[PDB]
Amino acid sequence: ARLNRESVIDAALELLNETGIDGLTTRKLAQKLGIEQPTLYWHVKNKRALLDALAVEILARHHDYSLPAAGESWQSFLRNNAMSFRRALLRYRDGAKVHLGTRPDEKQYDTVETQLRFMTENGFSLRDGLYAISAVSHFTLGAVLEQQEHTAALTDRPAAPDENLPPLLREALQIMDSDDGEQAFLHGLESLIRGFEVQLTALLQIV
Amino acid sequence: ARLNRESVIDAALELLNETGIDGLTTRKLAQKLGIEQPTLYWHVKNKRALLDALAVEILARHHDYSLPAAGESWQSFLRNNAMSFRRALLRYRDGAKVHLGTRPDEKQYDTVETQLRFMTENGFSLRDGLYAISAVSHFTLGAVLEQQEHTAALTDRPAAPDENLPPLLREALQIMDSDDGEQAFLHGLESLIRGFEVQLTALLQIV
Ligand SMILES: CN(C)[C@@H]1C(O)=C(C(N)=O)C(=O)[C@@]2(O)C(O)=C3C(=O)c4c(ccc([N+](=O)[O-])c4O)C[C@H]3C[C@@H]12
Ligand SMILES: CN(C)[C@@H]1C(O)=C(C(N)=O)C(=O)[C@@]2(O)C(O)=C3C(=O)c4c(ccc([N+](=O)[O-])c4O)C[C@H]3C[C@@H]12
Ligand SMILES: [Cl-]
Ligand SMILES: [Cl-]
Ligand SMILES: [Cl-]
Ligand SMILES: [Cl-]
Ligand SMILES: [Mg+2]
Ligand SMILES: [Mg+2]
Repeated sequence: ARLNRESVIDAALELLNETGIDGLTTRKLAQKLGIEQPTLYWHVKNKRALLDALAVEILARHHDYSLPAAGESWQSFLRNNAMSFRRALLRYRDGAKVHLGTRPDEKQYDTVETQLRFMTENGFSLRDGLYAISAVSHFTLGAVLEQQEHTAALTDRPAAPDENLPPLLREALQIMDSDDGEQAFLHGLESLIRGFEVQLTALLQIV
Repeated sequence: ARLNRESVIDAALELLNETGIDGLTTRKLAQKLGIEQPTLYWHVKNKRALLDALAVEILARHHDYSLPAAGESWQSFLRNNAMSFRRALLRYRDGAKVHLGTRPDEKQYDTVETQLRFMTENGFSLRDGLYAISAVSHFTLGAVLEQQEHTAALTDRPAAPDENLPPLLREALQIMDSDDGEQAFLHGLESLIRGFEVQLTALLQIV
């Protein structure tokens, strides 16, 4: 196998789907690429470095609404950007967990700066613009993680009684398991955006 | 060491703080309790069972605003409950990650049902009541996870250039690292609540 950056990442992503984040080891990556371990080490030093790179690559490859379009409202941008962020996390097993704890990479500086400038140009303080951005990110990460892990632990865990469930909770579970969690995510997303709009609009008024 | 349920959990939580979720093994738990492994197995069958129990115990012990007070508004309850949920997750290393993927335990049925009944009594459909509840949970889990993991990976990861940072992003990072992430969480929480209020209020009106 070829051992440049692109090829290693490609093989690491494939491996992530097969084994998940817990079972993604340097050993298994060397076996996957048909090489001895000291050969891999030349290229990739440890698991952390691998994961940091994957976090950046997943967004680079699949997160395609990272910038506002010409004349787009801040409401719209946040919605579209949240939707894009969600898809990209979803495309790989444990994708959301690969993201967790990372900060913007050098490769992402210009992009993330532009998002901050863009909010402030629309009348947000840097601070409220940051909070808006952060709340969308967190809401989105949380939604995705609960479902990615729920579906993962579905193997080991018993399942669910269903018999001695109370009636609202029973119907609640049927509703969350209906779809991705997409509905609940899109509805919760709108609440979040409208609340930022009410905050911005009010200015110094008591609200 | 005594080996009942209470004692095992107590020792498992202590261990979780020392090693985190990744390094919490049955082997190390047997060494911690001064026992051989087949002795532990009698009591605790595997890691998953352990973790499921911890998830439930952390909330039982430290999540103290799980119910509305007499005559409390739905706005207030959601706020207080989110704040309580956050603290409880924060009390242990990887606490939020211990929660992830779990569903309400038998021990939590009555409590979670009451929360659903409570929203519907305030004019939510079961469905919008569920979504409100879920969005708060996800927002809260996401916020906590990003900071718990950020602080964890702070050991392995280089750090941050700081030199070639763009200016808004530079000041953004100084702002998020100012505190827990508490400020950003509490502000994002208010936006979320007000947005649910706008949705509920409007009824069948276009909004
Ligand atoms: C944070 N608040 C909103 C609630 C809560 O306080 C408790 C609790 N035990 O007190 C919880 O169990 C809670 O944190 C929690 O984890 C929940 C769930 O996991 C959950 C609920 C309802 C439905 C699903 N579901 O997936 O279908 C859930 O995963 C109830 C919510 C209620 C959540
Ligand atoms: C989801 N939207 C809102 C943004 C985004 O689309 C990108 C991106 N590269 O396109 C991201 O890098 C993003 O997902 C992301 O992970 C971010 C961060 O990790 C992040 C940001 C600003 C500040 C911090 N911080 O901790 O201080 C962050 O952790 C920018 C946001 C912008 C986030
Ligand atoms: Cl080749
Ligand atoms: Cl090569
Ligand atoms: Cl004893
Ligand atoms: Cl005993
Ligand atoms: Mg991020
Ligand atoms: Mg839960």
